[PDB]
Amino acid sequence: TQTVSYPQLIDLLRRIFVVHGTSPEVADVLAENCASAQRDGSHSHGIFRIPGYLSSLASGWVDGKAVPVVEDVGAAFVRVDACNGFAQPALAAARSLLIDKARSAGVAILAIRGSHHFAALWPDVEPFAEQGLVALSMVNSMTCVVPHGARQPLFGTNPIAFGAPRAGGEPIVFDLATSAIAHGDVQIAAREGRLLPAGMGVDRDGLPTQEPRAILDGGALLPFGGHKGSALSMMVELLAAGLTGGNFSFEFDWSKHPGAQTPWTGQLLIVIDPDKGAGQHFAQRSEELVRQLHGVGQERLPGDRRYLERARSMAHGIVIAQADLERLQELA
Amino acid sequence: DQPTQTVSYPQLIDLLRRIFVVHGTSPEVADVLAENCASAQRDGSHSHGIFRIPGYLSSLASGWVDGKAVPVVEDVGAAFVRVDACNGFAQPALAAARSLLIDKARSAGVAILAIRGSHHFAALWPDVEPFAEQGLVALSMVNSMTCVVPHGARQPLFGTNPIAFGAPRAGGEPIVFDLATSAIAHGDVQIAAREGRLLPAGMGVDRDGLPTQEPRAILDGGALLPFGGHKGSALSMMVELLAAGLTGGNFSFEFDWSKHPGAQTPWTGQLLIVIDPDKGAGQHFAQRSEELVRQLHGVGQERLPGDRRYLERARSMAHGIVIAQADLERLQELAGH
Repeated sequence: TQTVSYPQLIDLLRRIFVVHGTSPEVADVLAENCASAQRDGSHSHGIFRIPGYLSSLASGWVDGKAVPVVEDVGAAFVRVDACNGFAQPALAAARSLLIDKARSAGVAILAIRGSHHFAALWPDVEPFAEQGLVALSMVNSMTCVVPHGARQPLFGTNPIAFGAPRAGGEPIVFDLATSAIAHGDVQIAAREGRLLPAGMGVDRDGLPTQEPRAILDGGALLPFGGHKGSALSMMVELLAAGLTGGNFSFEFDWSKHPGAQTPWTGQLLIVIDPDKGAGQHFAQRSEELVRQLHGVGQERLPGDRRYLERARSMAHGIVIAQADLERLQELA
Repeated sequence: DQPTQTVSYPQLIDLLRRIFVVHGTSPEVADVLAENCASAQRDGSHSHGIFRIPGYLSSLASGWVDGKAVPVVEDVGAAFVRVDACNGFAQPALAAARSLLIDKARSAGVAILAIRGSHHFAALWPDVEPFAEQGLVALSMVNSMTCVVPHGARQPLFGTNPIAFGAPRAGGEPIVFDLATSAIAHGDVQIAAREGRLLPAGMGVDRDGLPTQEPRAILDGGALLPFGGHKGSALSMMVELLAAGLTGGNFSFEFDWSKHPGAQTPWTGQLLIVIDPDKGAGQHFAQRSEELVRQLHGVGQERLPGDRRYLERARSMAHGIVIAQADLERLQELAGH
């Protein structure tokens, strides 16, 4: 296993995206995102995703050269047509305007439509929290989750992410799928020949199963926390698709695009200046919550795992199997 | 068995209004709380219906909560409103800022209402429903008193911390959900303890951190578990940060009513986010949500979030609100009858 630096990995991935038809702008954005995921130990969202990115680009399913169109529609509202491109480039195109609105008006919404999101969600909220703002994001994906009480899948894994600043450390950030398990983890259990704990999914006949292969072979996933996670998943469909103008998780398919791996939906982001007109400092309040959490026994705070891995990567470099490095080099 | 009686929705509102006025609230506060409490009862939200009257009254009598507080509405940004509830209830504070909040939401596209120094002793869905009835999307969060053990922790810290959501649909009543981030709502634990029955397992623990189904064991030194596991705990933390951290109100563990015998209302805060889903849009949100409803029925989800309450609501308006004879007589006495 060879070791590559964070910036080295970025340049390598950027080359790959350029070679496969993305614009230089899109390549920069995706390379950094993917490399950041690897740096933080989010393997399921790191270099592991490259093949899926490229297979999706190959058919034109997702446009690696799309130019986001920003629409300033309100003192606290921004819409962006991702134009069948990735979501990250669209978010980047409107980020400055979004932050200006959030700081001026107190809160602002960014509604991205017609976008493909193939990464972790925490990278999208983290930057806002690093700048002292609170951010909430939702992205609906592709049909595979059975709504509570239903007999067939409808919702996507539909993740929700949240980021908030704290005076004494890195941002408090969490990113969770509303399904009981992430789709990527099901494939892993399948490859590793591992069974899943009860309640993660059902087979093609709608019967409970622990066999990841059964879930993948025409089966489906269940919502986390039963009716509660299901309600939250419905909210994600309504906010990331219904409000943005993008497709619901069931309003598109890959039947005409061999190799397509990305959902073609949308994304909602709500950015808030927690201290707008406040006689206190949110960051001090959150730091106190952290202190109290440690006090009752919670050793790890949401995000702690990634920050520790991040520190390791910046100090000793990112460790990657020579096999993967060579192929990435060949793709480059 | 306890013989029952029926009271119409308007009759119950009048009765509770009298109770609040007789016990020291301003007429504005009485109007707001009477309608809120009666609405919960009408919808079958038993944990937050008339069951809360005794607690409302003992909290008022102890001086813990100010029933005549006048909310101070603070216009702090084009899309941001804060309200100092002045140690009063949350609902009257929300009512005082409602018009301004809606104006900002429609004008700017989205707006936030940050209530601090408030007491919330009710269901959360009543707070988002009105916005959805008017074509807006609303999200709200409120924290309570400490009762939930964070994931991986040994002692309780978070409150029951519910999250509520309301959205309009072109062909029906608003889609609304109101879920506690605790495995079971704290209020339902109290109901179970009152009715002397056990709870389903896997929702709480006793003072020793051991599994229990006895509501009294949870209420007396015990604790509740976050729903769904680690994910529910993360959402509960978010509620503390949004309802208290951002508003200026106390976190669930930052208030003590030991000096106020009878105090039962959490003194914290509340966050509300109201959105015009169609701001600058080239489509209609209500049509999209109605399509989602159609698809949900198509895959087999017979009941949509909110349907349970709408069914009870219809039953209450048609046959009246069922109430234990003893409870009705108690309310009538409290009103002066």
